[PDB]
Amino acid sequence: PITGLVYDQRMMLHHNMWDSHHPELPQRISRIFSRHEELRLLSRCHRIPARLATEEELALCHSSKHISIIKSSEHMKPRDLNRLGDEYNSIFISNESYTCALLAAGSCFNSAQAILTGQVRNAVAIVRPPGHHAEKDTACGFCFFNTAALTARYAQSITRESLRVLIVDWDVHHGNGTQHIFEEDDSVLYISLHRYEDGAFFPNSEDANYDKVGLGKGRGYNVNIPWNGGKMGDPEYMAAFHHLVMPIAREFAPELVLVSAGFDAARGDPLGGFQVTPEGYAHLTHQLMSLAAGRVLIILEGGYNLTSISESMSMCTSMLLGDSPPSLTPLKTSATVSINNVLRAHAPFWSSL
Ligand SMILES: O=C(CCCCC[SeH])Nc1ccccc1
Ligand SMILES: [K+]
Ligand SMILES: [K+]
Ligand SMILES: [Zn+2]
Repeated sequence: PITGLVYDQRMMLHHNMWDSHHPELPQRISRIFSRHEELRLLSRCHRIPARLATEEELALCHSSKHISIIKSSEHMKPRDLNRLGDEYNSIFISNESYTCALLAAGSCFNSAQAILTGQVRNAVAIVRPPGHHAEKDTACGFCFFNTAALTARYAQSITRESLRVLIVDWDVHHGNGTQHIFEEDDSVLYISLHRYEDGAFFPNSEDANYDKVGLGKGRGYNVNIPWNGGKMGDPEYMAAFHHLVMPIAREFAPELVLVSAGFDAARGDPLGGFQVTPEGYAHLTHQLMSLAAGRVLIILEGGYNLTSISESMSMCTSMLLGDSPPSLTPLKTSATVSINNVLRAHAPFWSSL
């Protein structure tokens, strides 16, 4: 068994020139990488090369219009970069942004290809900027192209149209773009746990509520697990995996598992307010590894506490490498309510619930 790892310093070039302390920092990926070195996890992995996604690969999920406007920013003046960035919800743009978003998608394509052709069994991708908020026609929430959605489609392009792909999004924010891209799709199962607060939490839409189960052929194939009422942690996430995520994934029988692995639900995160521990992310990784013959790709998304996200993603890689999971309580009342609301809403589609 070989675990793959992809990381390219060039993805650090994406930067906010008006606010050097914006939390989507270049140092997010370099701090994670260094800790993988310090923990001797990088030497245990097979290094997968990064590459630029092609426009034809970007068109798998994104419209020509959206690609060409993000593309045009590569040659923009700072005034135009500021104006363009302000046109979106929570976006900053620099001249290198487009390039880095291409590298983040291509790095994951290469990783999914390594998994699917048997070169590695599983893989971890330390990439930025994130993508789960990116729609087919819009950039949003620090995301430009939806790296996880593109990798699902890329994976099917190099295998077959009907490849079954499970995207688990344990980023603290709802992946609105991933849900929308696959909302009418029964070949890609989307499962998102996320702080909701009746829509008061970013991305601030009721599309994230438990009653959004998909559309058309895709009904049943979108599972939203929204949290209400303050800090959640390991017990809430483990119970959601026990009653929901893992029963549904087993009935779905994914052939490939992609993890939209934001770490902004970890303690110390200012954009999450949760307390999921590094040991908890290790158990979520371990449980997902029981699916799809272990074919798991962990794609970095959010996560803004440099220490918490380096510790957390290190724990996940260690689980992929096969290390014994570490030792790891009553749920808050609203978490019980959230879980049973998802349970009742998806009972029609998943008989094992
Ligand atoms: O939280 C965000 C964006 C964070 C997205 C997580 C990307 Se994974 N933006 C905001 C907008 C208005 C007021 C307060 C915050
Ligand atoms: K999520
Ligand atoms: K779906
Ligand atoms: Zn997030």
